[PDB]
Amino acid sequence: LDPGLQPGNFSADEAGAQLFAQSYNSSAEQVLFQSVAASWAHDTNITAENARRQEEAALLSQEFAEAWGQKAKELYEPIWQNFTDPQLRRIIGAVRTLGSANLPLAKRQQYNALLSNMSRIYSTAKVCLPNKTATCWSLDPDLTNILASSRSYAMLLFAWEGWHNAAGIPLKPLYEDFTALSNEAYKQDGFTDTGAYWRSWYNSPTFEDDLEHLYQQLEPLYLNLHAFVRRALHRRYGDRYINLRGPIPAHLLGDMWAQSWENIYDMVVPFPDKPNLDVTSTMLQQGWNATHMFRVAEEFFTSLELSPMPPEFWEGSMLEKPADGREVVCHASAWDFYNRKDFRIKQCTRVTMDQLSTVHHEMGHIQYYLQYKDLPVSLRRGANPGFHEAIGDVLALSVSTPEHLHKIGLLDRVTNDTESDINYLLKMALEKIAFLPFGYLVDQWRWGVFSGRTPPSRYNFDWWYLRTKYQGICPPVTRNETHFDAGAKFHVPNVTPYIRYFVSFVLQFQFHEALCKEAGYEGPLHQCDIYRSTKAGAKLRKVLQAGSSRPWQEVLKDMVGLDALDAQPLLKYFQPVTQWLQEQNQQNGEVLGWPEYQWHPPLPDNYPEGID
Ligand SMILES: *[C@@H]1O[C@H](CO)[C@@H](O[C@@H]2O[C@H](CO)[C@@H](O)[C@H](O)[C@H]2NC(C)=O)[C@H](O)[C@H]1NC(C)=O
Ligand SMILES: *[C@@H]1O[C@H](CO)[C@@H](O[C@@H]2O[C@H](CO)[C@@H](O)[C@H](O)[C@H]2NC(C)=O)[C@H](O)[C@H]1NC(C)=O
Ligand SMILES: *[C@@H]1O[C@H](CO)[C@@H](O)[C@H](O)[C@H]1NC(C)=O
Ligand SMILES: *[C@@H]1O[C@H](CO)[C@@H](O)[C@H](O)[C@H]1NC(C)=O
Ligand SMILES: *[C@@H]1O[C@H](CO)[C@@H](O)[C@H](O)[C@H]1NC(C)=O
Ligand SMILES: [Cl-]
Ligand SMILES: [Zn+2]
Repeated sequence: LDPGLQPGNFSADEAGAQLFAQSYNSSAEQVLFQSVAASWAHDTNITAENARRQEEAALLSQEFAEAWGQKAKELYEPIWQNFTDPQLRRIIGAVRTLGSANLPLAKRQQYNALLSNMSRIYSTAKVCLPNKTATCWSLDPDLTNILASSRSYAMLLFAWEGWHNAAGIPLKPLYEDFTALSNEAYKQDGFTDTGAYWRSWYNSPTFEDDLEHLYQQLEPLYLNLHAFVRRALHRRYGDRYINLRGPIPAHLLGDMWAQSWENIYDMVVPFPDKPNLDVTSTMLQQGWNATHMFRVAEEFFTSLELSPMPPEFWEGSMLEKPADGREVVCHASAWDFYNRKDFRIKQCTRVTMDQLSTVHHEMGHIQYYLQYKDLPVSLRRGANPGFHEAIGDVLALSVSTPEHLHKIGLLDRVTNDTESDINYLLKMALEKIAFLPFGYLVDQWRWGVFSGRTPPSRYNFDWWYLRTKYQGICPPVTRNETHFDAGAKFHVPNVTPYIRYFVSFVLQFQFHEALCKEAGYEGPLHQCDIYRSTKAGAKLRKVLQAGSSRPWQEVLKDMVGLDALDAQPLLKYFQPVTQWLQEQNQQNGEVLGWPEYQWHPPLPDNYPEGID
C-alpha cells in the first residue's frame, strides 16, 4: 500500500543485497508492529471491530511481504545461496518465502477470515448444562479446574464431551478450507504442502527419522509411567471404567487432552504421607497475586545476569483474565512487536503451580526477544522453534526442585531421602514424560492432513488412531467423522506447529545438564539448581543472542557439545524413578501397553443426568 514502505531498487550484487536487507529491516519493523499490535487488540479483546481491523492489518503485511518478496527474488534468486555472508543469505532466504502473500487478493481475505474465525470459535466455545439453561462453563477456567481436580467420572465425562463437541464440530469445515489455502500458498514457495514448509525449519534432511528414532528410546519410559498410573486409576474408579489391559479413558488424566498428568499426583504419589511437592496450596495460603508470580519468575532470570522485564512489558501486558466482561483468548502466549521496545505477555493467569511454571515458560520467550532484539528483523527467531519453547522450561527445572522451592518460601521442609526423591521424580514424570507421546503425535496427524494422507473423510479416525497408538488412551463416549477432536486443542484452530514441543521437551534437559555443568554443580542432574549462577546464565545468553543468525546445530554444539538432539541427558535425569517404576510394574504384574486396543468404557448409568 503506502509507497514509503515499498521496496526501492537495488544491485543484483551481494553488496546490493546487503543494502536491500538493511532497508527491508527498517520498513518491515513498521509493517510488523502494526499487524502485531492489531492482533494484540483482538486477542486481549474479541470484538467484530477488532477482528475486522486485524484482518485489515494482515492484508497490509501480506501486501508488504509480497513486494519485497517478489523483489528479493526478482534479482537475488539465481545467486543467493552463494553469498559469502551467511547471515545475509539466511535473511534473503527468509524474504524470498512469501507464504500467504502469494495468494490472490480474494484468497488472502478468505485466509485471514478463517484465521480470526477459528480462533474465535475456539475461544468463545462454552459448555451448557442440560435442564438448567442456567450459566455455562468455559474452557478457562471452569472446564480446566473440573479436569484438574474433579474425581467424578460422569462429571469429567460431561466436560470432556461438552468441550470436544462444542469446540470441534463447528471448527471442522473452516479447518478443511484453511488447509487447502495454506497449502496453495506455500506450494508456490516451492514446498509440497505446509507440512514440508514447517519441517524445513530444522534444516535436517533427516529430521523425521531422527525424531522417530528419538521416540523409541523414550517410549519405554512412557509405557511404564502409563501402566503405573493406569493401575492407580483402576484403584479409584474401579473395574468397569478402567481396563488394566486397555488404553486409559482420555478424561481421567486430569487434563482436557491428557497431555500432562501432574494434576492427579495425589492419586499416584508413590510415598504419600510425606511433605507435598505441590506448592499450589501454599501459594494461596500466602495470598499470591497473579503479578507476584511474574515477579518471582523474573527474579530467577535476573540472578543469572540476564535482563529483567522492561517497563513497557509491565504496562502493556495482560496477566489476568480482565473484568470488563471483555472476551479474550485466554491461552498464555508471548508477544514480540518487532520494535525493540514493546514485548508483552497475554495470559489469564491464576494462582497455580502448573501455572507458575507456564509463567516461567512464557518469560523464556520474552527473554529470548530481549536478547536478540539487536539483529536484522528476519533473524529474530530462536535457533529453531524448539530452542524457543525450551528457554523458560530449562530455568523451570531448577525452580521445581524441592531444594529451590524451600529457598524461596513454599516448601516448608527439607526431607533429603530416597522416598521423597522418588515422589519428586514421579511428579516431574507426570509432567514431562506423559507429554512426550502427545507432543509427537499432533504434528504427526497434521503433516498428514497437509499432505492428503488424512483427508477430512478421516480427520477423526486418523486422530484417534494416533492418540490410542501413542498415548494409549481412548475416547470416553463414541465418536465419528462428524467430530473433530483435533480441533478442540488450542493449537490446531490457531494454526501453531506442534513438533516443536517434542524437540523442546527432549532438548530442555540437554540445556539443563550443560548449564548445571558450568554453574559448577555436582551431584545429581535432577537436584541441580542453577540459581544465582552468573556463570551458567552467561552460557545461556550466548545462545539467546544468536537468534536465527547461526545454524542451531552449531549454536547447540557450542553450548552442549553435541551436533544434535540427544535423549541421553534426559534418561540421566529421571534415572531413579525410571528404574523404580519399572521394578514396581513387574512385581505387580502390570502389562506395558494396550493389547486390548478397541476397548471403550461404558457410559455412566443414566447419561447424562446427575451431579453434572
Ligand atoms: C533495523 O532497523 C531498525 C530501525 O531503524 C534499527 O533499530 C534502530 O537502531 C538505532 C541504533 O542502531 C536506534 O537509533 C533506533 O532508535 C532503532 N529504531 C529505529 C526507530 O530506528 C535496527 O538496528 C536495524 N537492524 C539492522 C541490523 O540494520
Ligand atoms: C456420531 O456419534 C454421535 C453419538 O452417538 C451421534 O449423535 C447422537 O445421535 C442421536 C441420534 O442417533 C442424536 O439424537 C444425538 O443428539 C446425537 N448426539 C448425542 C448428544 O447423543 C451422531 O449421530 C453420530 N454421527 C454419525 C453420522 O454417525
Ligand atoms: C474492547 O473492544 C472494543 C471494540 O473493539 C473497544 O471499544 C473497547 O475499548 C475494548 N475494551 C476495553 C477497552 O475495555
Ligand atoms: C468468519 O466469520 C465471519 C463472521 O461471521 C463471516 O462473515 C465469515 O464468512 C467467516 N469466514 C469463514 C470462511 O468461515
Ligand atoms: C497484585 O496484583 C495487581 C494486579 O495485577 C498488581 O497491580 C500488583 O502489582 C500485584 N501486587 C503484587 C505485589 O504482586
Ligand atoms: Cl515447528
Ligand atoms: Zn511457548
